Amino acid sequence: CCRLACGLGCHPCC
Repeated sequence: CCRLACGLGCHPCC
């Protein structure tokens, strides 16, 4: 999971 990069096709965010 990604925190800030979660918006780059990486969800859900942690």
